[PDB]
Amino acid sequence: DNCTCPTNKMTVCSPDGPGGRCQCRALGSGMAVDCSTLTSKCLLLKARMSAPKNARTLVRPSEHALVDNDGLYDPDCDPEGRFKARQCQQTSVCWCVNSVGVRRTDKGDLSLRCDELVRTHHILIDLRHRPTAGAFNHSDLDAELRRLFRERYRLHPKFVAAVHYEQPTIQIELRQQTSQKAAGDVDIGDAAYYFERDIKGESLFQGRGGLDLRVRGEPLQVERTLIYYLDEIPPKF
Amino acid sequence: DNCTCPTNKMTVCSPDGPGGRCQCRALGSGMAVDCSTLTSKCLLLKARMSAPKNARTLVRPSEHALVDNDGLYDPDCDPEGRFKARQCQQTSVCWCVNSVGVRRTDKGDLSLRCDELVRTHHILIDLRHRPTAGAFNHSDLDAELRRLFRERYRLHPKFVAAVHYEQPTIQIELRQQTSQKAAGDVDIGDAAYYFERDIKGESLFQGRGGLDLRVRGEPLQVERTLIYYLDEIPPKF
Ligand SMILES: *[C@@H]1O[C@H](CO[C@@H]2O[C@@H](C)[C@@H](O)[C@@H](O)[C@@H]2O)[C@@H](O[C@@H]2O[C@H](CO)[C@@H](O)[C@H](O)[C@H]2NC(C)=O)[C@H](O)[C@H]1NC(C)=O
Ligand SMILES: *[C@@H]1O[C@H](CO)[C@@H](O)[C@H](O)[C@H]1NC(C)=O
Repeated sequence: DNCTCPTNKMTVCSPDGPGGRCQCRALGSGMAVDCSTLTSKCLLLKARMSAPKNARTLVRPSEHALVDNDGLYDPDCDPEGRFKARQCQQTSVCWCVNSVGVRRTDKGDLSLRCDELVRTHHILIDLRHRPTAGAFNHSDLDAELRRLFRERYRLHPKFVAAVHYEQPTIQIELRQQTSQKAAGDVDIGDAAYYFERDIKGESLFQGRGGLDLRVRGEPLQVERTLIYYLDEIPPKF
Repeated sequence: DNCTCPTNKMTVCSPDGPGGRCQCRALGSGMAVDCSTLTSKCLLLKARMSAPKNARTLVRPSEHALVDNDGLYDPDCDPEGRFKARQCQQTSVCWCVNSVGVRRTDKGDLSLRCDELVRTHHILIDLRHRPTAGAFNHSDLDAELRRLFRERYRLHPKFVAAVHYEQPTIQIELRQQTSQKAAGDVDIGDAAYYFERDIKGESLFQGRGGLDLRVRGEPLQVERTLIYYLDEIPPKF
């Protein structure tokens, strides 16, 4: 039936529409999905944290259990798929987040109010690949990288601000102001999240398990990944 | 090379000992390694987060920037390769960690004291596999996961507490309290770390290739992984 969501396999899809139309929904949220573009980072985080409703013979994580990524959580998303500017956990604990969903203010109680969703317009991606004889020249790197950020992540070439290379560290700087973003353009935060997941081996694409990055045909593997976010307003700590 | 470190490729090994003995050392720490058994998660983190700190062609994050670290950092390890109970970053931020290195207290200053290394005695590995037409035989899947932990990660069978399956979710439940671990046992936290690295396409082995999971010969592809750690003393947030 080929009923699939190529740009998001973290979904459920079934040919049960009128005429058998393939209908799909975001796992963990029941939100709608565009199977021909990037799904917003907030819905993807909800999908990753989704619990089955009936555990059956599965067990559930203890309330006191912890996870490696201490910034990882199940988020609340608005109808357009953006993070709600105020996020909460443990019933009362509450804080504000930016457009990428990173805590930006001191934590408080339910009385906290976040004026707006501060937009992250600048993203630094620092990759440390394992040493290899292929010191692919910067030119060939920018070429496949911008190609990927345009043809895989569907981000527009101006929003790729710059790429750097000093072995064994590759660096991609992304810039997208609200003034430069036409509606229906892919946001840099979503393409950056798809990139982070492709690097770390949990690709969100259909049939792809990770980033099969090949410059001039030689595979390149990344050891360490560090991503920094710069938004319109400085964090208020 | 005859001189390799099969259980840990995050090493440099040279045939420069007496007579040509393969002498190996861990990247990022200089520590000795046992290439017949799994290396400590603390030392492997030191190998993964070693920082060149070069800025000739590279740019540094803005002072106001926030970071998605995945909770990763370069940690302090004791002579036995265990995490030191106390961990610091940015020189002044400091906290306690458990035996798997996860933060189990609120961040403090350089005055913070951690009494002991709290044992992580329970681990839950929740995999979500890429859907297939039919479910795997629960007995065959259970047997393959058990021999995987017995042979590849060299974990004793008694430390695998349970294996759950409810398509498409697989769950592996490891248990190893302080009283149940004799010296020379592989630790469940290390077996879990090697498993997670294998699944994400970053196998730690030097000559076993990679993880190609096969139940009854059918490929098993993990789309999502999540790991939960439970300590013998509840976290003090
Ligand atoms: C999963 O497989 C096991 C292993 O049996 C194999 O697969 C069977 C389909 C068949 O081809 C056997 O010859 C293979 O050895 C299944 O265990 C068997 O169960 C059958 C049916 O009840 C029983 O007659 C046999 O004694 C078992 N086979 C042996 C030799 O262990 C199991 O039932 C399969 N589960 C599912 C979900 O189908
Ligand atoms: C980079 O190196 C490759 C090696 O195959 C070569 O083909 C290419 O022309 C080089 N380009 C530059 C700009 O150095």
